[PDB]
Amino acid sequence: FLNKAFEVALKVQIIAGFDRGLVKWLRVHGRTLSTVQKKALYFVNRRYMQTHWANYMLWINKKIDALGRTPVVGDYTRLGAEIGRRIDMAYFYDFLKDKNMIPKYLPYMEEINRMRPADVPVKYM
Amino acid sequence: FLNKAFEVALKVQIIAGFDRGLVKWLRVHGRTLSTVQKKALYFVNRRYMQTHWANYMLWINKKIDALGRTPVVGDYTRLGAEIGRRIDMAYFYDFLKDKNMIPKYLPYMEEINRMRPADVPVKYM
Repeated sequence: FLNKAFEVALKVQIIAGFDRGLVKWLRVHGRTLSTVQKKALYFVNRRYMQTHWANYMLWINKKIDALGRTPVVGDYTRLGAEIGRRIDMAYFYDFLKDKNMIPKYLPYMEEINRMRPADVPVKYM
Repeated sequence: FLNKAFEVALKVQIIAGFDRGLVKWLRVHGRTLSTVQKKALYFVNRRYMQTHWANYMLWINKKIDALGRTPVVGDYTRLGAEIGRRIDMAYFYDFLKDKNMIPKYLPYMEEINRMRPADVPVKYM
């Protein structure tokens, strides 16, 4: 169960960070990509944080524990931003383009894309 | 644009071969996976063929011409069988498995999974 202002800061940072990378990769790989192909690669960012939240959570915690002081939302932004910067997604984007298995844009991918990133639903462990 | 007699024979064989690679992958990467994941993955087989069918069409227009005579459907069944074995989907299944990006099971995907092989929609180019 986790406190909203922490959870949200984690989110806003991580997916924003995954999207800068896609914005950098697309400047040079996107010449041939339809809009719904470019928007399928933004869904992949959002879903990536979903399938990896619990793994990121063990690491957030042991660090938040290591602060000695109470956590303020400020250090949830910093850890969140440090995952956004530290993950290699172009690898993923390359395998999907290279095997032309960039997913087919289904209605529910746009359900996840129309949402404001602080709201993308995750689960736990 | 290909008499459906032949196109049906390529599909049944392509997808069949792709599935014998997946049941044999599942036979060592299973208990660990929910049912919907084993079925997102069957969609991946179908979809891969819909997204690489132009590359099958170039290779089959070529080795059909080389026949020296009119094809009948059995020439199809053999080249469809073949396109179905000289792939190793295992690496594709494993990057979705390690990078925990097996696709989320969505509506459209079980409509394609419901369809007899012989009817999986491929558009001609």
